[PDB]
Amino acid sequence: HMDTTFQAAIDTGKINGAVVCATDAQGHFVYNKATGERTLLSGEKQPQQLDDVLYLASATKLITTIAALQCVEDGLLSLDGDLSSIAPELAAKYVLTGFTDDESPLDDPPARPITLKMLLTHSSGTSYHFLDPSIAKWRAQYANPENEKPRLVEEMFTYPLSFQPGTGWMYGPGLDWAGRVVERVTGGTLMEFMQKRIFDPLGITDSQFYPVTREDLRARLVDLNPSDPGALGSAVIGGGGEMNLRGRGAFGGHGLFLTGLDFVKILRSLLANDGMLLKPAAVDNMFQQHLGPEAAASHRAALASPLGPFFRVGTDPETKVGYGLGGLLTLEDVDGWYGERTLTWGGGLTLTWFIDRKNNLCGVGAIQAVLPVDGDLMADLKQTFRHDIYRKYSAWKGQQ
Ligand SMILES: C[C@H]1C=C2C=C[C@H](C)[C@H](CC[C@@H](O)C[C@@H](O)CC(=O)O)[C@H]2[C@@H](O)C1
Repeated sequence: HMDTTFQAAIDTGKINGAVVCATDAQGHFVYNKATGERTLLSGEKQPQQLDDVLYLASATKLITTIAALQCVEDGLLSLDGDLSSIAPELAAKYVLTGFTDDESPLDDPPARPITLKMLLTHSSGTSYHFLDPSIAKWRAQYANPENEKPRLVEEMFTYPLSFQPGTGWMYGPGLDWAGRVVERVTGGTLMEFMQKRIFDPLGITDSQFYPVTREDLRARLVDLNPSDPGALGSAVIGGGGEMNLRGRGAFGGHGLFLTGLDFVKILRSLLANDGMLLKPAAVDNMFQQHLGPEAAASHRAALASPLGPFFRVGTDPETKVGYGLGGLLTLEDVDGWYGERTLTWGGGLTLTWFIDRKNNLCGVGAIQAVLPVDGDLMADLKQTFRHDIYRKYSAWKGQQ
């Protein structure tokens, strides 16, 4: 269970603490717990607190997903519309299909336009070079000889597509592109849009994209410490290969900092479907399979690949899953755990979240790890959270 499992990891020195926040739609069952300690830049230790500012890493993707769907409500975008005009950098990408045996690249022009739905579901073709061996080999020719200049989204993610748009699945910068599209069609920064449309309606004021400049937030950053004087989020990412340090502007793929308490407000608004962020029908559409037949087969292949455990977010290999607007989507019940159409993703190696509408539960679990981060231990700690919270929910339901 969380209490003894987290304490054992603290005792071995592999984590400093954790923040866990879960709730049902109405706030009847609520579980909030901060465990352990944080270290300040001065070396002073403090108990972990529920309003400590956390690095969301790819938990950002859910929030960016919401922002893009709000633009859809506004009429500024559509899920299936052609993005070539707003994002010509995407339209100009070609599809890399393989290499000759003399290692010459083979590519083809894109067969169709890239759409917002493709960006939100990682079926556009844009792939992380560190997850896609083919794109990683292409990247190691057109080498940045480390021009160290800070780069916008469009200047960071310059690789060709990994497959014809709509026909595959690979995790990538789809939401960094979607965030840029939001900035272009609204005429403001992503932080401005999110603050007005997501944070203000929920009474959230303690959030920033990297770099965190606000003095009050920096005083509460878990990741501002002697192991991380740059507050880069190294502990969450598992090691510093920092995109954060080399970036310029907001990165909707991974950039946000937020408290656990504020993150669960976003989850619960979706779970309750209370109209604070999106109209109910728009939310319902998030919880559907949005991969086509070829993309779905590509998705299942990645889930069976050596990176599958990361892409499965703790779900069992026998459970059928798809990808919704915002994360992985389960397609069948697991009795005692996630109901069908549970949406789930995470950040780094240390953070995971879920929204289970059928069983009426949502929650985020964010381990605060010690460098160097033990990846196998993080998976176990995340699994303990994902199952222990349901055991706590059952006990509470039994006591009513
Ligand atoms: C749900 C999780 C799934 C993932 C899929 C593949 C990876 C393991 C992700 C972690 C990436 C991160 O560790 C790598 C970063 O160093 C990226 C970089 O800075 O180079 C992970 C995270 O995005 C969250």
